[PDB]
Amino acid sequence: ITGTSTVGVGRGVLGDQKNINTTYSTYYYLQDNTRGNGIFTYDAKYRTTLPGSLWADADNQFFASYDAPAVDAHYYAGVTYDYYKNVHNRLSYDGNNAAIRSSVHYSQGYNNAFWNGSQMVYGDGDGQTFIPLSGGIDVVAHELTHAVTDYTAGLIYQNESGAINEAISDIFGTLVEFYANKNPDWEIGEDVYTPGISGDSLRSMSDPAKYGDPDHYSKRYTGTQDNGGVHINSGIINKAAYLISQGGTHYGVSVVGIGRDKLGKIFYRALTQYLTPTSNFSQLRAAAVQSATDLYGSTSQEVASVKQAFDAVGVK
Ligand SMILES: CCCNC(=O)[C@H](CC(C)C)NP(=O)(O)CNC(=O)OCc1ccccc1
Ligand SMILES: [Ca+2]
Ligand SMILES: [Ca+2]
Ligand SMILES: [Ca+2]
Ligand SMILES: [Ca+2]
Ligand SMILES: [Zn+2]
Repeated sequence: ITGTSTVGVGRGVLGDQKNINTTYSTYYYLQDNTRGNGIFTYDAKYRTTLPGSLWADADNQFFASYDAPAVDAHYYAGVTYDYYKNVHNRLSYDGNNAAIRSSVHYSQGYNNAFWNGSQMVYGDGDGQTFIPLSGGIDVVAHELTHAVTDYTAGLIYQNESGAINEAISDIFGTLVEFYANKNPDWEIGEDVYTPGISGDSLRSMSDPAKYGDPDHYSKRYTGTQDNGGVHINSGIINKAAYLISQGGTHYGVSVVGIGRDKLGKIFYRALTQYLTPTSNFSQLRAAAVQSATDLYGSTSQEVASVKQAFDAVGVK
């Protein structure tokens, strides 16, 4: 909507205070004009009609329990925008500053979040498996990254291409979490998953097997559940990415770590210049090797490490 840019204050899902960019016109709306063509956050009001209504607030203070998922969806979308712009010179998910839209309070007891082809959508969780999912910066960045993938490589959401799609979202979700630098880790969704259980997470990139996800191609799932295991087989690629960044010896294969920034550069280039909708794991390896070659040279440690990592997870 048309109005003047304002700065509200509120509390997120985890109880932390933050400032948020709003727009004033009679009400204060969750509309951040400071980034691209705007970040807009909507109330789905426990229903499934999308987007719902642009979030309106009378006083620009967002401290009510009902406000918390909106505060975080809005704020973490901003952080994710900043990551892509500042680190990769990418303007929003389409590269042309597309408006970024999110809806919170989607459905009832909804233990998931998704990109619906046009916007991000966050459940509140049932209070047992999840609390409101926008409370996780890695989750928000995971969702926005699906939009980036859809506008670039276009990885089909099933089987190997779908597992790559998932891993790309986990990788950049994690890199955004490190970018913000608040309790960063290589786990996925730990801030909003299972409030009654400390120390766990939805997935682990450092050790996918801790939750039964494969960490080697020989352990890949080939059934039909979960679109051919897109949230399962992502572990194989997540592990490779973790090794590229952090190093380690995995099934006897040693990988020299090159750090998060170079991991991000290599995978961003692969995603935007080499991957296609039908890319499989072997083709991702080739794309990553070529990307590292472009960036660092054929004889570089970076190229050698990419090869080591894919060797370690059994992807040739
Ligand atoms: C919890 C179940 C698995 N979900 C996830 O791993 C993450 C959320 C995590 C990061 C907390 N959600 P996601 O992967 O975006 C869910 N994906 C999903 O719903 O895709 C299916 C789909 C939805 C709309 C349009 C096309 C296709
Ligand atoms: Ca208020
Ligand atoms: Ca964390
Ligand atoms: Ca995390
Ligand atoms: Ca937990
Ligand atoms: Zn996903």
